Amino acid sequence: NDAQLKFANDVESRIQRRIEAILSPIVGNGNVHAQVTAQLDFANKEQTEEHYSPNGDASKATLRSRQLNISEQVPRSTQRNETSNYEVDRTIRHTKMNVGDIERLSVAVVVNYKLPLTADQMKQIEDLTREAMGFSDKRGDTLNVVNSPFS
Amino acid sequence: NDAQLKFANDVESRIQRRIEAILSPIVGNGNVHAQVTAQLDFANKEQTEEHYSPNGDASKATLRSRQLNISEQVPRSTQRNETSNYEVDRTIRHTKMNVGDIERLSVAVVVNYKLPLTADQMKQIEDLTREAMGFSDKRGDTLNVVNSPFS
Amino acid sequence: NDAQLKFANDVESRIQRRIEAILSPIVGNGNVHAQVTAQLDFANKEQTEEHYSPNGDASKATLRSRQLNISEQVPRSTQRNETSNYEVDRTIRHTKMNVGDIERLSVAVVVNYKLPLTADQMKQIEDLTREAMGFSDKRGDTLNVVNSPFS
Amino acid sequence: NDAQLKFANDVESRIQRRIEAILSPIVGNGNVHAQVTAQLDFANKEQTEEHYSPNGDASKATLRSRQLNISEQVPRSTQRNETSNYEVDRTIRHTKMNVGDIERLSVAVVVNYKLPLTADQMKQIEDLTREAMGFSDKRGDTLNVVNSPFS
Amino acid sequence: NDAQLKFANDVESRIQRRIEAILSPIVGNGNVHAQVTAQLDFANKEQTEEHYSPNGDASKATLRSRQLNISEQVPRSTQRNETSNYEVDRTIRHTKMNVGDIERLSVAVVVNYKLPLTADQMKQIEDLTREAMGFSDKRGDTLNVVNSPFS
Repeated sequence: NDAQLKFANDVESRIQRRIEAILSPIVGNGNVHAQVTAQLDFANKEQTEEHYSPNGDASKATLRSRQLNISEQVPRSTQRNETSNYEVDRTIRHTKMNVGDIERLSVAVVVNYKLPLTADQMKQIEDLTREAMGFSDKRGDTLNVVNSPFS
Repeated sequence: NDAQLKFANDVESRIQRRIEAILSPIVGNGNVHAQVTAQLDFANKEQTEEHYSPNGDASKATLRSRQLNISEQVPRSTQRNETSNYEVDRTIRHTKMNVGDIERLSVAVVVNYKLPLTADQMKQIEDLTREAMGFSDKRGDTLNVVNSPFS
Repeated sequence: NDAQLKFANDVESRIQRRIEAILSPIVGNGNVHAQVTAQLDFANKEQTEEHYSPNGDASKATLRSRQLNISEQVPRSTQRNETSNYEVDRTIRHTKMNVGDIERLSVAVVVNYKLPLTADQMKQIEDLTREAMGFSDKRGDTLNVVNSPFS
Repeated sequence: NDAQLKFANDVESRIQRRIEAILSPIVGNGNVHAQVTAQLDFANKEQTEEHYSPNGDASKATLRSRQLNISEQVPRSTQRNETSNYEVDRTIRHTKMNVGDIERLSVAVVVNYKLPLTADQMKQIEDLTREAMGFSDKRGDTLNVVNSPFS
Repeated sequence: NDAQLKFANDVESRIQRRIEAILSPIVGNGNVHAQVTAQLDFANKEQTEEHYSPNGDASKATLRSRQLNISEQVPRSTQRNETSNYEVDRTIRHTKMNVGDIERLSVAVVVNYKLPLTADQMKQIEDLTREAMGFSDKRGDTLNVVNSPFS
């Protein structure tokens, strides 16, 4: 039950090593630190969709029987019985979702001075980090990069 | 049953080490302390949703039979029997939620003086810490950072 | 059956060590004492919700059959039988709540003099302690901090 | 359960080696770095489509029986019973999807200076990298190439 | 489960060796590099079509019985019962698709200078590579050839 903590530390070490080894070429070998807080999903979570295609349209129905009596007298006392049996296009996914996905990432990046870095270089550094995390606004990952003199 | 206390201490040690090793570059090697109080959920908690898609709309129903008699005399003594059988798109999630999530985080950060730190630096330090915890206003995590001379 | 007393003493020792090691940087190494009285819930307490989604709205019902006869003569002696069978979205949580939660916390904090401490420093010390306990007005935790010369 | 992390590191090492060994001819042996963040799908995920071809059109139906009584008196009290049985063209795919696909790729490319590289060379380098990843806007792969002097 | 990565590397090595050993005669023994990113389909995927030929046309039906009563009185109170039984031409394919097809190819080709190569030679080199991959716009294979001085 501490294996989960070891595992999340492994994931954060991977992404942290990645950001450091991708941004070390630009800023310097030791002028950058990153600590990534990965919240991981450890819920066992199956799922079983079962979709059917709507066969409401008679031009894409698929009958198997059709017993269609049409009486008609003429006091136009008509009639129209109409049985049917259809066949249905049925998809059945049976997912057994993963134990250990990343629900969300949080990355904090500090980059040393040189003199404050230029704004364009800051934008492109943010973009590199955004690609190195695997940033996904779907998961709501949040990245914060700052430049401030070290000590 | 003390394994839970050891486990929560492990989680708080991880997040505390994280905040210290992310903010140590800026403020100094020992000019920051953080103690994180993690309340963890240890309830066994399964769950079994079972959703069905509304097949009220005849254009997305999926019949399997339809026995549709329509008598009509003319004293317009009509009639319209209409049996049906449908087929339904049925999802079945079976979650077995995790034992040891973080229900909420509480972080207290103290940062040493230098002379009181500037307000902009304080904002950016708060943001770094907010990313290092994995701050989520969903869980109602609460962070409090203060700057005050040590002893 | 004394394991419960050992356990509650463990929890109070953790939170007390936490408050002491978070406020020791500010006030001094030995100018603060805290004794935390944790009332813990040791009741075995399961739970089994079982929610259903209201399928009163015909636009989100999910039929499985519908046998809908509509006779009508004209003395407008009408009729409308209307059977139905529905399918229902059914969630089933099966919680087995924890044995050893904290029902409530009570923290008493004494901080030594220096000359009485300033009021702003007192507010921020109260806030640090409030975060270090894991204060939750939901549990009705109560914190009382006082400054008064030691002996 | 760490085999997944080893596996994803393997995939990223393959694609990173590929980009480096395809762009090393142009920019130089060590004037390029690439770190590829591959998010992999590890869900067990079966699937069973079952399509039927619409036999609504009588010119492409395939009867097996047809009991077609047509009474007619002349007060033109006609009648037309018409049973049927059809046969249906039924496809049955049974996929057992892969464990370890790439849901998405993220590539960050840094290329050293020479003097900033020309824009046309930058476009063609981006295109080479786009082919070396196996870029697919279907998966939403994201590539970011930048040129900036190393250190 | 790493056998898939070894296998895809094998396929890419085959196609890369092929492009190199087909274009080496023209451009030179070492004036060309190619790295081919093959995305392979590893899904188990069966399939079972079952087609029937439409026997709607009476001139290509194939009866097995036909019980065809035709009463007729003359008040022309006619009648025409007409049973039938047909026989149907039924094809049954049972595919068990391959594990390891190439869903898509991506080829990046770099060719050294000599002075930039002529445009006609570039077109014919692109065509040779297009044949050496086994280019198929059905799979959406993508090829990108560029000429740029090496280093």
